[PDB]
Amino acid sequence: GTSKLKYVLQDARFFLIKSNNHENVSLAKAKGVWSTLPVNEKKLNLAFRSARSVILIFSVRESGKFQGFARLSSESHHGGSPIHWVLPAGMSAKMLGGVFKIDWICRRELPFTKSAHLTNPWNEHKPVKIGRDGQEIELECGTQLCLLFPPDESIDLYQVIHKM
Ligand SMILES: CN(Cc1cc(=O)[nH]c(=O)[nH]1)Cc1c(F)cccc1Cl
Repeated sequence: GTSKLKYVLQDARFFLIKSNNHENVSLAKAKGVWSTLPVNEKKLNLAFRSARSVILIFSVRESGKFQGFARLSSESHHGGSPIHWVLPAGMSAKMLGGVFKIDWICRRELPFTKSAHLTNPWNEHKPVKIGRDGQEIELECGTQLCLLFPPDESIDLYQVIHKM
């Protein structure tokens, strides 16, 4: 092992990222991209400039689990190849912010039952599973949460470390 993982997470910032469906997480896992509404786009762009690593921890709404976590490799940007996100009824591609590039650190899931001992100081010490989309997770809680996930032996953090 966990040493390279701990190195990537050192002095990182962490954000709880919701998805409306599994399809969008699948797209993010396949293409290494994420997009948010403008309010969270501004927060994440500020964080990306502020920290050695910004970690997105993903949870599909109503799933009772986290689906993995990834590190921002870029600020948001517009104009790339369009991503066929499954948007909710009534939401248009024009309402999205730019696209963030991300490097997956773990594509394995973690059930909320396994993180019941972790509370987030930045959300009133409620269990870390609880938060609005974009809720920041304090360093220690976020580090422990990431370390609970099953190791993803398919990923090599060597190239991630070189981007820091
Ligand atoms: C790429 N994106 C997935 C996504 C979901 C979510 O709940 N939060 C989030 O930051 N992104 C499109 C989108 C939706 F499909 C639904 C709400 C907001 C947005 Cl931006």
